[PDB]
Amino acid sequence: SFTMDFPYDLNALFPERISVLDSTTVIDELGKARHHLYLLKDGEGRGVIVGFLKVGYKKLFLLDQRGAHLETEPLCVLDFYVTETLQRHGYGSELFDFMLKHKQVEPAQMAYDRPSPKFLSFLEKRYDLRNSVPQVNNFVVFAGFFQ
Ligand SMILES: CC(=O)SCCNC(=O)CCNC(=O)[C@H](O)C(C)(C)COP(=O)(O)OP(=O)(O)OC[C@H]1O[C@@H](n2cnc3c(N)ncnc32)[C@H](O)[C@@H]1OP(=O)(O)O
Repeated sequence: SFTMDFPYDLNALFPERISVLDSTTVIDELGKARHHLYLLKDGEGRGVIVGFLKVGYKKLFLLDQRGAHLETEPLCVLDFYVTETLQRHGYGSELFDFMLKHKQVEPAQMAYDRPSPKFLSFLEKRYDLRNSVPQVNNFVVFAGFFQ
């Protein structure tokens, strides 16, 4: 058994629509705002869930470095969040490094679904992913993806 608290924001942006019922009333609604989801908690001292990371495979139609079309099905980062007040504490790096270690895969080999400015900075500074191959499908892949 274990305890689980969701900050307001992480609770709403949860990448899974979940209704929790009590034998019949509802305890919590998450998500109002081939796959693997990673969650992370901290003793603080009364516990709390601080981040989540969802990755999964997805068939993608991409352009290569010279515009040639091509299909591929890489592991993709689909959702990635750390409750706001606790960003830049290292939690993001924790979740991400675990995922890589166990999925046994490198950042440059992944596609990134609609990364935000914070996530881009995170990828660029922490994993030196800087050179992106332009897409038109809202996924971001870097040069290593094709090498
Ligand atoms: C595919 C999808 O999931 S789309 C992307 C999702 N992004 C969002 O929803 C917005 C923000 N939410 C977040 O949870 C975080 O900002 C994440 C997921 C990007 C990173 O998690 P954090 O725990 O905050 O990152 P962590 O503390 O592990 O590493 C720090 C690095 O992240 C980046 N970072 C985190 N917050 C910021 C910020 N406000 N401005 C700029 N860079 C930031 C920087 O590269 C920073 O490096 P520095 O501290 O050396 O400058």
